[PDB]
Amino acid sequence: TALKVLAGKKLTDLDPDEWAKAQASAERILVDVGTGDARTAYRQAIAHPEWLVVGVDPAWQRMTETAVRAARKPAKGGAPNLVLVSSAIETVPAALHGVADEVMVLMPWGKLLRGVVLGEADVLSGLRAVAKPGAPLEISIGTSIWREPIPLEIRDLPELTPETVVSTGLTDRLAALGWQVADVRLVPHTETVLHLRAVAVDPRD
Ligand SMILES: C[S@@+](CC[C@H](N)C(=O)[O-])C[C@H]1O[C@@H](n2cnc3c(N)ncnc32)[C@H](O)[C@@H]1O
Repeated sequence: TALKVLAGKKLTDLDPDEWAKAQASAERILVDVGTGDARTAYRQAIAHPEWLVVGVDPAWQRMTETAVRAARKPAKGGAPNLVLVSSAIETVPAALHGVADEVMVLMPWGKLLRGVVLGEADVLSGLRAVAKPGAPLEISIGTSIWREPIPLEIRDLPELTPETVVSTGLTDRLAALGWQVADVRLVPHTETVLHLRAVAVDPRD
C-alpha cells in the first residue's frame, strides 16, 4: 500500500518505488511523530538535506501551510526531503514499518501524550514498529503542562518525573514493547523539559 502524503494542500498516494528510492538515497531517516504544524520538521529538513524527514500526524490540515512551503523551488524555501504523512501512530501503515533511524516525539498532546505517559501498548507499539533495530526514540515533554489548568488528556495522572517514570512501571512497559530506556533527565531550559531516550531492541519480560 502507498503512503498518504501531503503535496502542498492535497493528500496524495506516494509511489512505493519513489518512497523506496528516497529512503535509499538518504544518509538518515528521521520520523517525527505528532509533528503538528510541521515547522520544526521543516527546519530540520532544511538544516539536513541529506536526511529524509518524515512528519506523521493524523491532523493533516494543520500541516498544509508547511507543505505548501516545502513544495516550492529550492531557492524559495523548498524542502523535497520532507515527507508529511497523514496517519495516527497507533495504526501506522506498513510502508512506514522499520524505516526510521531515529523517532522523535517532541511536546506531544492528545493520545500521543497520554500514550507515552502511561505507556499505552498501541502507542508504544506503533512507535516501535517504525524504528529500525538500534534506532533512538527521543521524547520531550514540557513539565509545565502539569500546572493548572491541566489538560484533559493527563488530568488524572500524576506529573511524570524521573522517579515516576520508574515507579509507574513505564520503563517496564517500554521494555515489554522493544524500547530499552537509555536516559531520562529534566533539563531546566525557562520551562523545564523531561527528556526520555530509549533504543529499539527486542521485546523483554
Ligand atoms: C503541538 S503538536 C507538537 C508539534 C511539534 N512536535 C513541536 O515541535 O512542538 C502535538 C501533536 O501531536 C499529535 N498527535 C496526537 N495524537 C497523535 C497520534 N495518535 N499519532 C500521531 N500524532 C498525534 C497532535 O495531532 C498534535 O498535532
